Parts: sequence; structure tokens; C-alpha cells
Amino acid sequence: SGEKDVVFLIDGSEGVRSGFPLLKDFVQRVVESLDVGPDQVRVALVQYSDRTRPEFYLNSHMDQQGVISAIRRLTLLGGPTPNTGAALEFVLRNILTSSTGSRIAEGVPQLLIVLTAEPSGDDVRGPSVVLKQGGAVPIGIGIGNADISEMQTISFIPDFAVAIPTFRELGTIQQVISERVIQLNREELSSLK
Repeated sequence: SGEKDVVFLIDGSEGVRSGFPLLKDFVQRVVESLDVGPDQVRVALVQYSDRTRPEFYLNSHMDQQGVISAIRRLTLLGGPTPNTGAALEFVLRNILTSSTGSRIAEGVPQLLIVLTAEPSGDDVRGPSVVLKQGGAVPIGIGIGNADISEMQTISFIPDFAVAIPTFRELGTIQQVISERVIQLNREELSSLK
């Protein structure tokens, strides 16, 4: 993979309560495929609903076992709606920063994996533009009642968006999502607009 910064942005609103254990499994499984280390892949995770709660930053746990432990202990944030736009902007402002471990200034890809299961409670259009202008490379994964149109808007290019019918089908895309993290590189990303 070379070096990558990978941020998981996870909808923790009421709509995901039932599916949350499977969401945690999926994230763990993606991380199991990566070479996590201070000099390799760094991982961060944020939950969101009507507010955004960082769980860990890119420099919080820089070995795989520790990142996996942090994922396993996650508890549902809770909340009435997924304000996905506000959460995207929070990530750009507060997570993709040198001071919290991001290698953005050195040209390391900033991969953002967004997992949500409802239509956004806020407008994602404006935030999506800002995020991509700011150097984030998002992959929007919309589960269940999420809108693939919103995932297309959020994603680095529309074709990065993924729809899956149910939380139980997250396993079916773990391999392809891992491979994106591993295979995406700075120059290839630049070539895509």
C-alpha cells in the first residue's frame, strides 16, 4: 500500500443501532488487511449523528492490534439523524491535519471511508466539494436506506460510491475496499480529476 492515511467516518445515529456490530466487524476486517504503523498506514475513526465525536486520530494508535482493539470497544454514539455534511467538514478541519498525525502536507493520500444507512439529515453537496478541494479522497458506502446519489456526491468521483443492501453484505465488499486503500496512489488520484 505504501503510506496512506485512512479515516473511517461512521454514522452512529439510531438508524445504525441494529447494524453497529456488523459495522465494527467490517472496519476491523478492512484494518486487518492493512500494514498499520507510524511509518506505514495510519488509521483514524470518527462517529457522527447530529454531532461529531472523534474516537481516535491518525497518531493515536499506530499498531494494528491497538487500532483493532479501539474499534472493538466502540459504543454507538446515538442521535436522531446523520448530519453527514457537517461530519465531512469536521473531518477535513480537525482530522486531516498535521497536528493530529495526517501526512497530508507530504502528499500522502487521505482516504476517507464513509459508512451510513440513511439519507443525510443535512445537505452534503457543499461539504462534498470542500472536502475534495481540501485533498480528501472519499469512498461513500451507503447501506440499506442510504441514497446512492448522496454517496456519489460525497465520493472522490461518483464511481467510487458503493451501495449495499444490508449490513450483513458488508463482508462482501471488505476485499474490494481493502484493495482500494492498498492500490490507490497519489499520481493515479491526480489523474482522475
